[PDB]
Amino acid sequence: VIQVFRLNFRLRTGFRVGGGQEVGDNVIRQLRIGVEGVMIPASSWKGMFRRVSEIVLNSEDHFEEHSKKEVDTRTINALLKSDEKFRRIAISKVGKEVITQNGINVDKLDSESLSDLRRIYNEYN
RNA sequence: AUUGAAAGUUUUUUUUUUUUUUUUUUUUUUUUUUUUUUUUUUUUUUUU
Repeated sequence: VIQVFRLNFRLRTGFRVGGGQEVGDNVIRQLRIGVEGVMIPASSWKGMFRRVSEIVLNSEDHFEEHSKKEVDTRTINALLKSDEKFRRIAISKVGKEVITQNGINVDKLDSESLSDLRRIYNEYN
């Protein structure tokens, strides 16, 4: 399912999204385009929306970069064997040889691969 | 029917924070509301 939105905002007074602002300090220059004039970059929109969503959710897990607890490898294996898309993501990232169809291949695993898998689990959750 | 092929240069990151166009600056200094004009003229304290 795809949800499409066309949001409009009745901002009080004005806004300003600068960039570069040349050198020599003095005035503050809002970012230009050259042809279209001025715009708000999509990255700024995404950052503002992420901030608002983080405020809304108020998740303690998200506050500490999802690095506050140790995730058991058994749980990781259970999710991997239970979620096909998660398994596909893990295989596409850490490598097909490292992660087989069924199992984690602990012998080939090392510190950084394990950390990557734990971070992927935390962020996917 | 190319020696021969099939892969998105992709994900991810808010150009943001610090700063009161502020202090000082009395719409006042001068100019007599005076100036020419008689409250005046007419009338018997009185008759059969």
